Amino acid sequence: MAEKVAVLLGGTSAEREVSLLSGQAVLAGLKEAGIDAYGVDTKDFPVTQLKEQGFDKVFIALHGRGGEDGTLQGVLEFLQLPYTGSGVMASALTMDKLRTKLVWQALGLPISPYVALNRQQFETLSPEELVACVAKLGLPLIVKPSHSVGMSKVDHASELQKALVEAFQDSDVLIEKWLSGPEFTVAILGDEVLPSIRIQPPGVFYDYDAKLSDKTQYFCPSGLSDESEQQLAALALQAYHALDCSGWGRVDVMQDRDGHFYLLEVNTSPGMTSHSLVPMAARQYGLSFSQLVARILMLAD
Amino acid sequence: MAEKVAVLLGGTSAEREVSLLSGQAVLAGLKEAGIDAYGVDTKDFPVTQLKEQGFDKVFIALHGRGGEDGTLQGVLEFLQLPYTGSGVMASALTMDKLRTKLVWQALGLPISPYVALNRQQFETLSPEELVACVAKLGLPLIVKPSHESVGMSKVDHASELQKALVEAFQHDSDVLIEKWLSGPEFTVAILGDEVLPSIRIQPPKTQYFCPSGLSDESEQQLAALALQAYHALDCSGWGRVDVMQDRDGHFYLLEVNTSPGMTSHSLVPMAARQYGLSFSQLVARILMLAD
Ligand SMILES: Nc1ncnc2c1ncn2[C@@H]1O[C@H](COP(=O)(O)OP(=O)(O)O)[C@@H](O)[C@H]1O
Ligand code: NA
Ligand code: NA
Ligand code: NA
Repeated sequence: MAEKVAVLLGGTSAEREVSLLSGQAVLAGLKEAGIDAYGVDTKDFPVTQLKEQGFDKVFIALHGRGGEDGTLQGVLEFLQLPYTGSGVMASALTMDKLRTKLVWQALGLPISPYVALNRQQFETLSPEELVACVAKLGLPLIVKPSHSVGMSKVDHASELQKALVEAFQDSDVLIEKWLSGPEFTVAILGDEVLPSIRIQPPGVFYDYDAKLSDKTQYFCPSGLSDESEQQLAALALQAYHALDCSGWGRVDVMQDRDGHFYLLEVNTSPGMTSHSLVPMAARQYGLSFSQLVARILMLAD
Repeated sequence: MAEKVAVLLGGTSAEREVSLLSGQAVLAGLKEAGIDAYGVDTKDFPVTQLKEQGFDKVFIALHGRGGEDGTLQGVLEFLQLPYTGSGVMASALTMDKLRTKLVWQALGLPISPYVALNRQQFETLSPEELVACVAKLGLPLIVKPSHESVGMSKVDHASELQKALVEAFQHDSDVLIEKWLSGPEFTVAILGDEVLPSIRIQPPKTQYFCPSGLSDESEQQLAALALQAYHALDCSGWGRVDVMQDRDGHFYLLEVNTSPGMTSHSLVPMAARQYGLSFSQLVARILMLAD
């Protein structure tokens, strides 16, 4: 009657090497807690066989494509295996920055002003009236695809059309007001919000590249005043529930010059390396790594 | 030589019986179009083995849980088989009536006034204060679980609210209370980028009218609106958008279905037929949109 637990790790995404390390750390925390867990490198073993192999429960320590995007969660729902983190809808929805924003926006949650663009709209429109479309956003701006890659900063209009030809490779592209920073991240564990962490990237984007730079620095405590922390904590929780997330995740948020926070995204299978954000926040919150993973596992049912 | 096509059908959802008819029909339409197609009852055959059995492409003719909700789509994405209809996100999002609405409201698309209630608000709030939360919506009201008849009611008087709320909350932790609309209902089939002719649905024994009776201007408006609604949720391949009118003729989006009925007497076949297509052409077009 004790559960056999698959720790899914590695995979075939560009984040494979981080995921190897996450799943390795998860596996050893689970074993420390006395969980009957086993490493499963999904690159070499088909996720569709987990049930055949005797597993009762899955801890997902994969990242990126096929790990945090709904596809693996559908496999697990098909097999009727319980698993960690968010379900099919939320896992997928969180990869789509346009629909994430629209949900948050319809709930009145704060996001930076923006304009989205289809293809049959990119094509239609004159470069010149593309800048009228965005003028109301002021300057500077960020231009990015809706699903990093093709991401770009813009300082005045002449520069815009270039960034827009990059981007459409991707029927949806986003054009938003540039925010000053700093950037913060808020880990969530079940219903509990963990201490926020301020992120300084080695200069401009905290993109995929700055998640293999040994430069990026995290601060926890973040340095926010007590009141700013409570507002950020309540906001992150709202943003997470807004998208139907469960188990655990990480909400990323950006301050602007006005001092207010703006929601960027929710990550539904965060890094779990000893150097990673959720473990960092969890330690500051008073949990050991091992307790953290035992608790994530308990939040799967 | 030719690609082999699995028509997934039947399954174990409540809709199994309808799906067997959908699939029987899809299979005959695909063979008639020249496609090398095979019926596959997913009750007996695990979808996870479609590739090892030699299938190249999948026509999805399953309905309900496990067919149109993203889980099947996830398996197929993992196997990297091309398949008909919407991807994971869209298939799953369209089962969440709350978030579907939120996405449509943020784009300025028309939906009926409503309020959302979570289980915490319930439990915390008294019957009288619940009545007050929904007073602005008037009467009558439709009460339903946010997730996809099960647990749905019509509330005609404030004193019936609590009970409707009780039932709904036994199916979900998210519940919607919506303003009743006086109708009629329409359904708009989408095929790739083409909007097919709308159908009018007259509740009672239900009557289906195609053409719908709308004027050319109204039909054109509805076609544009349906196509916006469908793109708003990231649908592709094909689908059906359900719309309703108020007494003034304004249109309101209800939902999008990402694996419609394909029986000889289903709505999408009826609209295709009015558009000039045989059922065989319809299904071949749908498959061709899968790559
Ligand atoms: N509107 C914005 N203003 C300023 N910086 C932004 C904005 N949007 C994104 N960024 C920066 O770009 C980074 C990555 O973008 P994000 O939308 O969070 O998704 P992705 O995971 O695709 O990189 C953030 O970590 C942040 O540094
Ligand atoms: Na995700
Ligand atoms: Na669906
Ligand atoms: Na009017």
